[PDB]
Amino acid sequence: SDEVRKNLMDMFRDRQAFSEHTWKMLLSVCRSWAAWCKLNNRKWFPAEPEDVRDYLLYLQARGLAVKTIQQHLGQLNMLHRRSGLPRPSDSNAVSLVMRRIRKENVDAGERAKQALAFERTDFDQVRSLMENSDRCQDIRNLAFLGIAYNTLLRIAEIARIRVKDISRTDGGRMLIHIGRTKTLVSTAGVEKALSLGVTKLVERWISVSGVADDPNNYLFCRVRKNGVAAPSATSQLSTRALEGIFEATHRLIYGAKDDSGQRYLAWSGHSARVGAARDMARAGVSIPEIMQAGGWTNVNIVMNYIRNLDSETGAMVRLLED
Amino acid sequence: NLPALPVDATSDEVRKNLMDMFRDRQAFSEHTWKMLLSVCRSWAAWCKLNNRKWFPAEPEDVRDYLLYLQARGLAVKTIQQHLGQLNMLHRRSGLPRPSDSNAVSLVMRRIRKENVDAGERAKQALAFERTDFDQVRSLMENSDRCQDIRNLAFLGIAYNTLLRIAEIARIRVKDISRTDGGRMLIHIGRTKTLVSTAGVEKALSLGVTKLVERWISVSGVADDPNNYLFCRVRKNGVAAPSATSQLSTRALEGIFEATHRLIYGAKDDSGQRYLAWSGHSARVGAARDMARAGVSIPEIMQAGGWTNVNIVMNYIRNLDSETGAMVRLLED
Amino acid sequence: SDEVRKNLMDMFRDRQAFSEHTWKMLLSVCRSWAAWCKLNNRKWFPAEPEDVRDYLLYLQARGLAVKTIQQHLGQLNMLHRRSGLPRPSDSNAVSLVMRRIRKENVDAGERAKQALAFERTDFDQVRSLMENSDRCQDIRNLAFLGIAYNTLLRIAEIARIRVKDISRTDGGRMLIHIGRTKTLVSTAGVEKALSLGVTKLVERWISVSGVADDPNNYLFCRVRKNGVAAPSATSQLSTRALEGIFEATHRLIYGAKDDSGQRYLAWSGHSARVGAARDMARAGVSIPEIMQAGGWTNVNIVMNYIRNLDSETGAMVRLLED
Amino acid sequence: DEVRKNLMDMFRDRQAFSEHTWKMLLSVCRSWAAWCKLNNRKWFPAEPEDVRDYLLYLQARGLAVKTIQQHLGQLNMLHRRSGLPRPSDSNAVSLVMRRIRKENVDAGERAKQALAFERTDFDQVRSLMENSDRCQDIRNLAFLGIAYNTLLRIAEIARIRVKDISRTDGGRMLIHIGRTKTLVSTAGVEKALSLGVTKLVERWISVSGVADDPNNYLFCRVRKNGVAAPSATSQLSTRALEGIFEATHRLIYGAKDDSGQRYLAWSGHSARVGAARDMARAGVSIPEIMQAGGWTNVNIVMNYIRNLDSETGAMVRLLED
DNA sequence: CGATAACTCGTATAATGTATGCTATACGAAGTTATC
DNA sequence: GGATAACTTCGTATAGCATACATTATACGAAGTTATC
DNA sequence: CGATAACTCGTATAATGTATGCTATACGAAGTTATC
DNA sequence: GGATAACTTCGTATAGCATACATTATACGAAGTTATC
Ligand SMILES: [Mg+2]
Ligand SMILES: [Mg+2]
Ligand SMILES: [Mg+2]
Ligand SMILES: [Mg+2]
Ligand SMILES: [Mg+2]
Ligand SMILES: [Mg+2]
Ligand SMILES: [Mg+2]
Ligand SMILES: [Mg+2]
Ligand SMILES: [Mg+2]
Ligand SMILES: [Mg+2]
Repeated sequence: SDEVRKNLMDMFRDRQAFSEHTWKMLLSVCRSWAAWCKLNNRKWFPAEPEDVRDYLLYLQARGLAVKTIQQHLGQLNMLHRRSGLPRPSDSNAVSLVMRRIRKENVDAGERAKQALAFERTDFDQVRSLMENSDRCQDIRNLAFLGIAYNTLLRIAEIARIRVKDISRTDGGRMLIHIGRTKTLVSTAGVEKALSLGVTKLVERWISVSGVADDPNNYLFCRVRKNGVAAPSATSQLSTRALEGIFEATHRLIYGAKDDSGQRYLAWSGHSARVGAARDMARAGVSIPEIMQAGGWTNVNIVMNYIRNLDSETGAMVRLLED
Repeated sequence: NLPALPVDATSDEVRKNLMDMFRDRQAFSEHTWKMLLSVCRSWAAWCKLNNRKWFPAEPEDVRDYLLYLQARGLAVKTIQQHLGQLNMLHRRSGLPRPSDSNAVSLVMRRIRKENVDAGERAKQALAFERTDFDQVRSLMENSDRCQDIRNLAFLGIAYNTLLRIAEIARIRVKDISRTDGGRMLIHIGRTKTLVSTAGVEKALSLGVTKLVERWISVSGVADDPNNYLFCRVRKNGVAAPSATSQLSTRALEGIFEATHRLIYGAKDDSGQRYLAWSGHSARVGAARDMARAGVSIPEIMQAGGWTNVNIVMNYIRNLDSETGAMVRLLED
Repeated sequence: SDEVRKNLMDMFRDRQAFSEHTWKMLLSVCRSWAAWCKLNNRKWFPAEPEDVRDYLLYLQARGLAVKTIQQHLGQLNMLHRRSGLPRPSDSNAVSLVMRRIRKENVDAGERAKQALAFERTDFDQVRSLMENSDRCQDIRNLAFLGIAYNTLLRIAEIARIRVKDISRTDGGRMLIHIGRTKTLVSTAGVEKALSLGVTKLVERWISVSGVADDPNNYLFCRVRKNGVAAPSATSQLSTRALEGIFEATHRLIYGAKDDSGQRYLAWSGHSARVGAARDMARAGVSIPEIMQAGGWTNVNIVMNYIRNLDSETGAMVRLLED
Repeated sequence: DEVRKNLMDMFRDRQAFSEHTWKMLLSVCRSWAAWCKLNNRKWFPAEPEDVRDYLLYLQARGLAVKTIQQHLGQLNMLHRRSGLPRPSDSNAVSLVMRRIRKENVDAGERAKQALAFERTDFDQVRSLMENSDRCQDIRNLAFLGIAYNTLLRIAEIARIRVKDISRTDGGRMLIHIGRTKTLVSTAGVEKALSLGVTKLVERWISVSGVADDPNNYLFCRVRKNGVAAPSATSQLSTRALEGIFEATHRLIYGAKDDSGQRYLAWSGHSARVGAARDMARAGVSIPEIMQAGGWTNVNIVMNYIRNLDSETGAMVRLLED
């Protein structure tokens, strides 16, 4: 149509209104779909119910995850609705097939995974293992971890911290102002406070790295093979890198990741959030305080991130034995 | 399956849509299918008896039927199910849904208000708390009957792990393992959710472990790691392991009913619900014990795989630790 | 329009889908709106936006309260929307004049009032003062005042408690189950617990009134001049009666009220609700607990019912006067 | 066509909005019409495509997301009240606004608040004016005492009159605040001054002689000589009261920076912020803090005390034990 | 110099809040089957 | 050939749990890119 | 049979959340108007 | 006469307060009612 093409360019025009990752994915999915449509001879747009149905069944067949499969379907939906046409999910065949695949895969045993926990226990060990190392890069990494566990911020969030977003409490603790997270985009943002210990781990890095010479410099920067920080206010350390710190720190204590092709074999971006949640639950922290901690507003996820004490567990075991 | 999509009535994209729905019938739980079919039956029967066309449903008839269910004394939650299944049957066949019609919406609201105003209130399982497990145990631990040994292990596990019966019935021998402490660890695979908060694994206490260990020793379920932990035990006191057939949740529910009968006698005369323990009695009782013990809410919800604080608060509302700010203020 | 009359017939057929009070006021406003329309040759339905404007000004002129005028417009709005027709408030004429009337009256000095508090201070007096009486009347009224202050339940709610709705905590405190309230109509309801002391006051009344003969009997009932209680399971004590209990208790300690003709010169139904709100406030109870106490979800009315200390006062004064 | 009729009715019931509202409406409208007649765009009815360009312009001019929101807002009010469809309902506009906000928050744009005028400050300021016979000082030292002690907002301060003052059993002053622009003024009808502040306010009431007439606004103008000019037909302007804050701040820290930054020196809300902050360190419950200053939005008070240590959170506690 | 430490891409998949629609349990009773 | 313990199936009544929706992140091996060694 | 304690009804006005639309402050600067 | 102190009046850039919406409940003085005294 014409109004359709219009609504599309209007979406593309102000494509900044959406996330970079959202577009990265709309595209990725669109190629995948286009490819399949072609190799199967189907009009990829508008997408017809039965075609999106065979297509999802196809992805299921390729052994992809339910979340993965919902993503393509999801993106196809965004493309159509946003353009003014009905959603392929607005059709019985697509909406029902999607339900079916979830149920079928779940039953066959599939289940969503989640970052391996990086809990308090681990932090201490890692700290009493790098606490000294004058190595300018060990200084950095030990601060990252400290901040990641203390604030539960997501990596992409830590990466965007500038030196100017730091302040303090009359008590001497640091306040890192976070402006944009995955769930909030406001000019009011939020303030995450660090403890006396971690605020310390961060101060040492701020000097050693000399990132503080310009308030607009991102807090964390890359350190080259000679051991020299490269402060900057244009380029922030990549999330791929922040994930690396977790992998490296994990390898530094457990060594080579058991080549099994599986994810979460070592710590990663989210390892600190799940870990931190788990540490609060055990500590008896309340539901509202655990939400403030990770910027959540629903008990769920915190619940997913839990399957606490394994061995001699607790709670009912502690209650029964006494 | 369904009553009978009228050759005339049923027509066009509805026979089409209806077909698509059976094509992907795996998109809904079998229990969901059980209730859909029950409601249609129920509605089709009312329709014949009252000379009404059962499909598509006219709003004015669905309203009459809804007031009909109310007069039968059914609960608002039940009435809601019937409307719900009728809405699904319709939406999924491409037609408007009742309750989307002004009359049906207004009558549902009226029925709900009138009913609440008549004193109708939701119920919950009679709790089977720690103090019940102890009494029940002090009595059954001395029995050699294979049945009593099995039933006492079930109770221990039910109370210790807070698992749903459907889940206990699925446990197979190989899903058990030992811990450093010498206590059992039960692993629960295959749920229904991708985010199974329940807990992949549940640890049994030392006491409960001994109880399960004794059932395994006397039933010989260990003869095959694929046997389900719980099986039948017949008239002659002989267990019957199997790896293809698990105990029916009905039977487990029977163990709670029977264990309550053993101690308190036959059930009351009214046809009241929850006059004896059922398959949720342990979960409710455990939540209450943990609360009384001071366990945190997140820690309680984690213990039983809950996700809706509203339900756990429902289970511990009558505890004194939940009386409020005014009571505190008055009693200082 | 066939549709309009069919929508109206639907509503009147299931009028019981709304509060009896909602119906009571709909009818009041309509007749009032019918009278004016006739005395001015105006079509009363569907109402014309320019006429509703006039009518709302006529009410302002009549010197009625901002809320009273909002109620009138409010019903005329409902009548129409529920008809399938647009609402008078959908017109700039009515929309703006309603903001204006409020704005004006507010400046002119009109303020929304609220019940005279019945705080712990008074309950303690009223109790020590009636606590010894053996008169059924006195015994009943003390129990009512006790529940009213302890639970913050609205009179309508209290008037509905049947003896079967009472249970006890393992500790011994009474628990009253409430099914319906101004803002909740469910089969789940909520439980309102009483203090060891108040449960006493209610126990004494139960035994002396004989309402426990039938679990279906309403907890409170009439008490004739002969001092004898007349329990019932069909008729409940009037909310007017409950109001009278507040008025009566307030005369017993302050004699007749002013000749002002003003509302709230004595305690009324809501008196305990605002009173207890205030006491909790002064005790430092948290926002979530103060809300759990009075069935609120936002903070507005709590903040409304507040004005606390005025003499030495506290807050900033205590703070300043080091 | 009928928009004229619509516009008429809006002007007919113009009392339906505050003076400050019409001000921004007219102001924003001028900015709009200007931009248009300089880009050749019918300024009204505004086409979504045009408004979009305009909004992008306000962004390029460097304004805040909040300010941009005000323009779009007033623009909407105009149309809605004229019977026309508001520009926010158009995809183009709603899309740019999402873009602008994300782009700006991402650029580091932060919302600011007044500079805290806490207790310590109220003491310093006093011990440096406490002993002074400067007719002006006496006034300004009292305005601060009240502002801090009552958490009242300047417009309110400016409206107090001797008629509205009374005495407590303890002999403290009790300012009665009436006609507050709100039907549900969940803030209070009476505020009590402390013994200390009562003294200060008294000292000003005599030296100013505003007590000569009851309708006399507690606070008045004071000429370049040291003579209070009481009145009951005109009140000290809010701008002036603001200044009193600025002035007292300059008196202690000098002048501001070149950076046209906002909130470099105390201002109207500086009292509330600090007032809120002190009560918090004391341990005053949120509701008790909220009512003390007439607050009804817990997020606001939470903003004022966010940087306090007592609000650092569960993880900090957990890491320190 | 070339070799290295230390850091853009694309497909795959987790996350984020929650009314309410789907999904369990409740439980009397009919149906089964191996044992008395 | 019964009667019966102990299930299993069934169908309807009700309690309770979890996901569709629309984006927005992370996961991670494999390439590509620089300043150092 | 009265007199009386203790209890329908109709108009008037309060109470229920809260996203966001209206309101108020911020502040440089330009007019004012009595003192210096 | 000229130069200010100390303000007003202003326009616009921003922060923050509270209300529309759709019912649902209470206020309270009167008139009506019914056992009792
Ligand atoms: Mg079923
Ligand atoms: Mg018990
Ligand atoms: Mg049994
Ligand atoms: Mg038994
Ligand atoms: Mg029992
Ligand atoms: Mg309204
Ligand atoms: Mg309608
Ligand atoms: Mg969402
Ligand atoms: Mg039998
Ligand atoms: Mg509401």
